[PDB]
Amino acid sequence: SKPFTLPILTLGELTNSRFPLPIDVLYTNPNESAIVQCQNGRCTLDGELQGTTQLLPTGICAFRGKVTQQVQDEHRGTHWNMTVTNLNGTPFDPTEDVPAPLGTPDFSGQIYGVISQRNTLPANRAHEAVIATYSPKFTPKLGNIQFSTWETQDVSSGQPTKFTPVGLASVDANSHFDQWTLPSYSGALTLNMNLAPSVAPVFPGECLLFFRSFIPLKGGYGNPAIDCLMPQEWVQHLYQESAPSLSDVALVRYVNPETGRTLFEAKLHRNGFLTVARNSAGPVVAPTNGYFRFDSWVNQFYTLAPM
Amino acid sequence: KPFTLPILTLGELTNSRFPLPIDVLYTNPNESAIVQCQNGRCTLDGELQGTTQLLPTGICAFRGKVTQQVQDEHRGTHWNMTVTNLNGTPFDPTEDVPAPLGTPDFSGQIYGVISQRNTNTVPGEGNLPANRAHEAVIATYSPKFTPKLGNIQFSTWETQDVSSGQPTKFTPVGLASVDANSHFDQWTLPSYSGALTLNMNLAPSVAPVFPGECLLFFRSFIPLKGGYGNPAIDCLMPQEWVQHLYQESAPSLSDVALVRYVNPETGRTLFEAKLHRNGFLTVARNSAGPVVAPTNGYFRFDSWVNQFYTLAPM
Ligand SMILES: C[C@@H]1O[C@@H](O[C@H]2[C@H](O[C@H]3[C@H](O)[C@@H](O)[C@@H](O)O[C@@H]3CO)O[C@H](CO)[C@H](O)[C@@H]2O)[C@@H](O)[C@H](O)[C@@H]1O
Repeated sequence: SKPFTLPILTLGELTNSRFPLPIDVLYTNPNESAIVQCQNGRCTLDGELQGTTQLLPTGICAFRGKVTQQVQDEHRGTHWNMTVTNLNGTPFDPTEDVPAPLGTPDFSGQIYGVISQRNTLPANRAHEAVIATYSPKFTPKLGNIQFSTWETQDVSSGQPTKFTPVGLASVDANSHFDQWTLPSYSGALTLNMNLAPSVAPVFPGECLLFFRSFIPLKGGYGNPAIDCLMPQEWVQHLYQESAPSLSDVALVRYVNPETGRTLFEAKLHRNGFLTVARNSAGPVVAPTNGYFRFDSWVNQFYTLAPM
Repeated sequence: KPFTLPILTLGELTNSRFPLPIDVLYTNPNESAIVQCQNGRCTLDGELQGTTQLLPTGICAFRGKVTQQVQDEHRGTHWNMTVTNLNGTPFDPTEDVPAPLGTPDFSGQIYGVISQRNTNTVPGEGNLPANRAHEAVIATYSPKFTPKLGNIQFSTWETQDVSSGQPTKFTPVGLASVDANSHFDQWTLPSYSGALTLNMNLAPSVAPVFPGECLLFFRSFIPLKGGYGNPAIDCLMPQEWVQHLYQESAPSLSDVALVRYVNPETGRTLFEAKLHRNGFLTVARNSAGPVVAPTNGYFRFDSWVNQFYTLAPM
């Protein structure tokens, strides 16, 4: 049986699997009221990608496709309908057993980025753009979405189009940012399908442990963050290794390699998420050289040393 | 410890010199420039070189602080920003690196977004900081591009809404232009400490040694803000190879690893290549252009070979 391993990467060598951001801090929030069911950064410990998760760091919250036409919308700006393909350019098959094209954003909000086009030497253009994932026009599972520009005219129809995500447009009330609210991938009155399962601690005194990144803002007030269950490099590692899971729960230790000492231990669950025994919210303050190391397979009854 | 490569198709790889997916494998035997890029540089036993670092988000990115608006003759509004290491710690110019890790390694007008999140918070706004972001261009050929000195200059279309003394991030997106006046040349290094200074601590140049061999690149097409063109960025190894080699640190048993590009469906070898100790590929090919290969293809380590080994022609 191929031994289970995690990569040896400090926090400063990890990136977020739900938005293209470095990992800033480890983070807990025991009093979280929302169901945690993100769809990017989802991978079982034996290497099965789930939800909308794919391997490319450049694919996370990215889109590829073609503008069909300018469209009208209640949102501020100029609006454009875009058909979307798979990120590799092949047509998206809405009957595939996935919630949405892989890489599709997995949260409610106004995602800010840049739309660029290279015509079929070719002419080019790029503009700032916003994709409102809560919008009735956000229907990636049907093969098309809508973005808005401040630019009023220079977006070409029928030309290859890329969305590069950068951050959020706003986190004010009207912008509906909620990292745990899933988009309706096929539109408002339709049920999402093929979702990666929700995650939660089962043991008393335990809470989820997140890899947190702070996400840029185009304007307004706020310090928004995106929490992922595992960094993108862990997704990539687990997929490569495909090591069989010998129980439902791996014990892992966060180690200081300089001193060799364990800072804390955590449960790494089969479906691909961490829990710790902690009763507070906020960052985990840990030396920069720290990283998780697999210790042993345990079970759901194992009692974690309190953080 | 046995040497290995990850098992990743082209469609599962990203560029180590700009945040782009890999589009095609590519050769250009008649290239006249010295190939000495500084990102995507890693020896086969896992030593990062040049300005190479591990984060896909760090490639051609900057972290720092805007000091002030400044004057420049070129069109737009110009701003000076000090730069730190990507992790926020101060950049130490005496470090044995060409420039802060992640610094762009080519001449051009790099287009992206500058964003700011103020240090000070506002009581009337729930003790939250103010934010702004705008499109920006960094001319890496400019005398004001001095990342090794700890500061660079960027231009914006926005004329006023960039704040002094506030934490600033540059997220790269593509190039502003590739017209003659924009000086795009992927093999021309920036002058990291400014005009007329010698770059130091560089990853070495790479080149084939055997007759009939040429470099093999992982090619990505880079977006443009405007104008005509189809610019590409060629890297020696994808970022995932850098990350893998770094992790594994398998000792190199010769100067050259023989690798085979394989079709896993048929099990057949599509072609073979030399993977050199310093971290680059050569093939036996006498043409320039894309390598047309099945989508399911990837490189597999075969064996360490010696100075006399001859590659089968592609
Ligand atoms: C706090 C300031 O944000 C920007 O001010 C611009 C302003 O931003 C608003 C957003 O558009 C809106 O979604 C919400 O977040 O309120 C923000 C203001 O609090 O937008 C107007 C246009 O309507 C102007 O563009 C303002 O410049 C930023 O530009 C400022 O530097 C401040 O950080």
